[PDB]
Amino acid sequence: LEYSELYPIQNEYRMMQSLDGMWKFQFDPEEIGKKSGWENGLPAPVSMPVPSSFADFFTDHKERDYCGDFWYETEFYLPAEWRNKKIWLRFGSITHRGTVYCNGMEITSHEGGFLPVLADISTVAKPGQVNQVVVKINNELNETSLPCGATKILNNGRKLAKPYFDFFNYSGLQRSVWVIALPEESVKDYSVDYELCGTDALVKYEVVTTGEHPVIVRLLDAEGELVAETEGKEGILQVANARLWEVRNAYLYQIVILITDGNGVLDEYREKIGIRTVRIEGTKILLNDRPVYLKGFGKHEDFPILGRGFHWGIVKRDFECLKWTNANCFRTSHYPYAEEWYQFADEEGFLIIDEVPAVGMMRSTRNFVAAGSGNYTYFFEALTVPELLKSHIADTEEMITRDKNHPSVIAWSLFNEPETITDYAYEYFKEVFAAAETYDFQSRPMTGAFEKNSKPELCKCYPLCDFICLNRYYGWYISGGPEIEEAEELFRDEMDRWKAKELNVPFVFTEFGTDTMAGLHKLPSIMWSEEYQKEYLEMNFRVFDSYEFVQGELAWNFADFQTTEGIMRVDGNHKGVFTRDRQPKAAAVVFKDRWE
Amino acid sequence: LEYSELYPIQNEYRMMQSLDGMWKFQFDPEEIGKKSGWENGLPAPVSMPVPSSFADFFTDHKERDYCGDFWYETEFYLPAEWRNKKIWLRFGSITHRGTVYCNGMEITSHEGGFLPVLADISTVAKPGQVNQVVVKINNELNETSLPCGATKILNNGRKLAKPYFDFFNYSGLQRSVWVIALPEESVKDYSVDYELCGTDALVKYEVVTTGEHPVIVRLLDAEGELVAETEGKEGILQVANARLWEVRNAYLYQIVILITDGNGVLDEYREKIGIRTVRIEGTKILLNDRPVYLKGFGKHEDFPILGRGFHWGIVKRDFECLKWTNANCFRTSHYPYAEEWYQFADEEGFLIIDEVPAVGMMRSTRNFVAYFFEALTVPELLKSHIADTEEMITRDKNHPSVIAWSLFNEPETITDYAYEYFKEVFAAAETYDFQSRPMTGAFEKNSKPELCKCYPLCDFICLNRYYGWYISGGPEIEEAEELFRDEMDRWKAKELNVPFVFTEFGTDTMAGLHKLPSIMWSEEYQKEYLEMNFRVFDSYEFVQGELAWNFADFQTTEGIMRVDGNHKGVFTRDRQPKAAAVVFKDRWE
Ligand SMILES: O=C(O)[C@H]1CNC[C@@H](O)[C@@H]1O
Ligand SMILES: O=C(O)[C@H]1CNC[C@@H](O)[C@@H]1O
Repeated sequence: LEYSELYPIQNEYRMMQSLDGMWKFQFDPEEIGKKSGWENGLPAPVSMPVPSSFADFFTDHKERDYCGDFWYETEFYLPAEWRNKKIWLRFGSITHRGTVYCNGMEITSHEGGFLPVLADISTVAKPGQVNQVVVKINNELNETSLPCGATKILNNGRKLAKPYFDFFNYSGLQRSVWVIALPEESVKDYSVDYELCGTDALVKYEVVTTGEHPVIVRLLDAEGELVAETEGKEGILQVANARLWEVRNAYLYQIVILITDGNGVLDEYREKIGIRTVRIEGTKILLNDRPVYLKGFGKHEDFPILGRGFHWGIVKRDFECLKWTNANCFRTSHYPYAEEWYQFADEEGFLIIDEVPAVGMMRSTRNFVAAGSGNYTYFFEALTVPELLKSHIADTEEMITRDKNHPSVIAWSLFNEPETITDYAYEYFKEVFAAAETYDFQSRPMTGAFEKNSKPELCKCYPLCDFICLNRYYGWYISGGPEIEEAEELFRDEMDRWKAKELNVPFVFTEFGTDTMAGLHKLPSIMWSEEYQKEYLEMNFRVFDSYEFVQGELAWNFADFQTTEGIMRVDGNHKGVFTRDRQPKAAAVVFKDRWE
Repeated sequence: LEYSELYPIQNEYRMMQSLDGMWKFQFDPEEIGKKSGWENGLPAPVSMPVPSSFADFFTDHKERDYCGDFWYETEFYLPAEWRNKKIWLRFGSITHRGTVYCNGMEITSHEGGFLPVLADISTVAKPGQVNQVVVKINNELNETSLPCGATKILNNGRKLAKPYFDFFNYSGLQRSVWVIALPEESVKDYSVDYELCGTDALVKYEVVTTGEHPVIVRLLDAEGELVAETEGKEGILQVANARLWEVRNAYLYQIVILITDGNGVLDEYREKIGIRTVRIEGTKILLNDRPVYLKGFGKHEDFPILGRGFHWGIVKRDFECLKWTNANCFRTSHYPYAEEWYQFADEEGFLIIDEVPAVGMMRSTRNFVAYFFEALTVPELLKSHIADTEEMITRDKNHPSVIAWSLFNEPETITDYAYEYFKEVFAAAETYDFQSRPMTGAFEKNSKPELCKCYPLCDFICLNRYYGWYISGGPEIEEAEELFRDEMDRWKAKELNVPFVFTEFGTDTMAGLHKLPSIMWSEEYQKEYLEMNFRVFDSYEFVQGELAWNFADFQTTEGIMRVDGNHKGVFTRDRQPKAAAVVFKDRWE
């Protein structure tokens, strides 16, 4: 990467100033902004909170559902004392793609809506003056970038996003924005990897800087005491009597990376890390050499009004709920979350399966969204797939570079419900997995979540995985309700087929659930009732517990969340175990009791 | 005040750095923190978001309902360049009262949970180093500070807040926290007042600085062009062809206040202001010399999970909803809101009645929960009330949106004791408001026209009435209407020649509860109740505003009369319209 993914810090060498607040915002349905000079200021803006998704503020459909180009603008005073620094705009994300301007000048563009965008404004920044940032953003969906979908043009020319995925197309500036100042020679990246040696541990590391001066690396314990120190851009820190980062029992050291010229220090980067190992051994997931059974949820970045907008309050409530259920794990379904989620998981000892936004790659869904009105003959995969692969690999590189040093991150999920039953899909995913392994200094477990279409007899992609994640809805989409006994039979039949393959890898259920409307009670239960959610879960548990190789269960979903409206979604997806405002349905206690 | 209320800005002379984020937090049930060195760091903290109310994060009752002392801590790196600036911690608020420590040193304490707390850390700050802030906060309720209530001790020593007010006792660090740097000689306060002269306007001003150097004041238009400039700490800016700030049609100038040393500038303060006048003339409320009828709501700072935690997203959605209803006004029931609400109202052309947290001043409700103004604690309560009033007015006076001060909500007013008490509050408010804009308060039904001693203090009279809810509801709604008209006929007979505004009326309404014929609590009854109230309002010429209770469902103390908070919202807590929202939209159009 031609920029650093490192989270920004404030110290003697590095400065940061938040640009969060009310920005100026303007929709550009006619796509006239750039030729009209909007990069120098929006002509008729409204106010827009940052961070937030824009959609749910408005009271009219066309603004909520807006699809196309739209622009953000703000101004900030740059301290004069930042003069002799490399000055960057850092967006937590720009959803889905955008071009950043500063003081009227084009700085950078980015594709991918869920990872940081770094824009080097050093050459146009005006220290000791007010500066301007303008961002052109686009939220259309296509088949050459993630997540996948289509864009429909309505009779009036109005665009409408048509996802191939089951979540609302929230977009905008959904995460915090900073302007930061770095030393001219700085720490750009580092990687740690761990080895356990009895009571001791080794922290292997690499550091990438933007210069040639010597590097010193120190490790401090949770009290700030020096426990190890070495020199060089590559090395090993030896930690006596190491306090390991444990599941639901975190311990964090602080790594301190210094660039020196002998006379003094040029840069200092510090970050909390946790000494822990993760590996797959047969059907076991080993954390610090001991098996762990994953218990938790797929989540979303989703909350009323804010949409995917980041807020520490959502983090705090969600973790309190997670702990109350006795969970130990979540998957970042279906995109990398704001960095703060991982920082907090590190502190709380939660395990994370970190997922790239490779969702929407199922052919039947694509075809369905094309058949709506209307198309049944024209598709061009041969042309788009190579471009999609490039985008997928780029997002993977960005995710892993951003997240690798979190002790919480124990696995990469490289897809959710793609086509996997052709040799072509194998060749596609082989490249993604190869890239992931190359970018991950730890070479930690890699996986993806498979839809039921990936039958054990047909799937060509599970051998790429270190463990296999299954999304299954036996008792919801398949043989629901009065047919639930048949659902259980079908589920056991499938798992018997997996069993007979004797793959000797762990299986984790990454999704299972039922839409459940809080307050819908029925005796006997019906699909959509709270009681049916409980019974469905009990049936699933009986199945899970029948197979030795099943080593985790992440329910879909932690909480009800927003989707595109339609005949199958009653104000979003109601498969939450909690409501959207984070309160438990009856099924939450079922998990609490089982996971205790 | 021995600190500035001015909103922090970043320029050549002034710096600011946000301390928002995850803070360290610890409950102190045994009240031993200050005995045990907690001001130097909390011994066993958990993480707590700031800004937010703490209560709704937790999954256990005792943490949610915690009442007593509790502590916050964070660390921040102070840029070396801030050396020899006056360095302050600025808390948007500390709810309800607290003591601020920095680097282990006690800095200041504050009583009052809804206005800024400024702590001068100049003498203990360590530029170019990590610094520490620790805050001891207390959220108990008493009868000597606002808002009023009691604190109960359960047989195991556990405290429980017992409000005399109908909102949940949210507390903590509910607004953003900044550390800021100011010049040694700085602009501490300023005030503007307006006069309309045909197509022109005068902006009268006063500036208070911390030194003796000359001051220059400039006024820029919305494009940044200079339209007026004058010298002196007191003066008049003459604006040719002034673009007035109008209801639902704002225009904002920027005032620029410079302290000069002859060849250089020592400080610069800038803020957006709007040229507008407000006055009460007979039974009319005049905005820029034209009558305006107030249409809108009482609100709260209240949202799921965050509690009273400030977020611009809540502001944006709420204003979009307000505009969709064709409202023009809200009251900051029952405490000053985060400053950002007023900044936004200024931009959107909304009118605000700014209310100090003088709620819970009732003897009935006090006596039940636990002669209010006859209690020996009263002299102390008065001091607290006046202090909060001074702070509110000093903070908010320069917002064009703020057109009135509400100095109480539902106190006792029917004795001479109450009159003497409020006379002092109103006199103080008048001294603090450079504009002398209208002062009022919201009266409960117990303040009968024959008995109330306090309405004469008010420039206009605000009534909270629940004829058709607490009085003769449901099958008795026709009786309710008669009783309402009887009361209003009694007010009319006084011939006071002042405007009346209804600052509350509403019905608890469960979203989705439908009934034909309607019942109390149904969406249909909310509509019928409102229609009845409108008929009454429209029968009296002197009624010049209606602010419904409430904009949105909001959190209260648990109890047999509150079904997950107060459901008198016209919108749900997540800001979606009940059937009644359309009724307001159509009427207010
Ligand atoms: O249909 C569902 O509820 C789920 C199916 N698997 C993918 C999820 O994104 C989706 O939400
Ligand atoms: O009872 C009610 O609904 C209201 C009565 N007047 C005061 C409000 O705070 C309260 O919420």
